[PDB]
Amino acid sequence: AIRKKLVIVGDGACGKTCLLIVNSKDQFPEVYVPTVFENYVADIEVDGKQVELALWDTAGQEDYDRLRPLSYPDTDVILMCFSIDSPDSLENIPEKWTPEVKHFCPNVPIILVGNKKDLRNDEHTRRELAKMKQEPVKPEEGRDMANRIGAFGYMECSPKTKDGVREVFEMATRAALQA
Ligand SMILES: Nc1nc2c(ncn2[C@@H]2O[C@H](COP(=O)(O)OP(=O)(O)O)[C@@H](O)[C@H]2O)c(=O)[nH]1
Ligand SMILES: [Mg+2]
Repeated sequence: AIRKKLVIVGDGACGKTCLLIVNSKDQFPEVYVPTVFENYVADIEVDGKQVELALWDTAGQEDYDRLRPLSYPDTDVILMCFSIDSPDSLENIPEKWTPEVKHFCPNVPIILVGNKKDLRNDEHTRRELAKMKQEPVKPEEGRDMANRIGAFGYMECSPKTKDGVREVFEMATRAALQA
């Protein structure tokens, strides 16, 4: 079986840990974990061959900036996340996450992931953003950002509803196999 390492990065509260949990497990207890602290793998078949993906979670808050690069050695694919309910998290993609990953993971493919797709049409989300004259991220803004940062692709998903999640890991596997 082919062995590849995936790392997930992005602002806090954007759904990173949930994305890793929903694709790897059938049940998760009632506990909040900042990062997956157990060895989670994704077993994916692509083009008629079996790939095993080690999934490495990170903490996006600034207090962790100094220790986060311990997760980067020998990465084969990056999932770089923002949340569709947070325009601020999208702004941090070119400003923080892109230069950090390009430094520690040179030439490693990046999948830009717009998480929490279910909140784009959520009434409560729309009201909370609207009160500050904001709105959910539009798909065209994510495509534009993937062009700006040189990502391998842009995908949207919801760890909550599961929509789009399998496709994220399949494209990440395809990307990891190119090099
Ligand atoms: N509505 C919605 N909430 C989500 C989704 N994914 C995660 N969440 C919630 O967002 C919060 C943060 O998720 P988490 O995975 O801990 O984010 P992380 O800080 O990036 O690891 C939690 O309350 C999750 O239950 C989603 O697709 N839709
Ligand atoms: Mg987390």
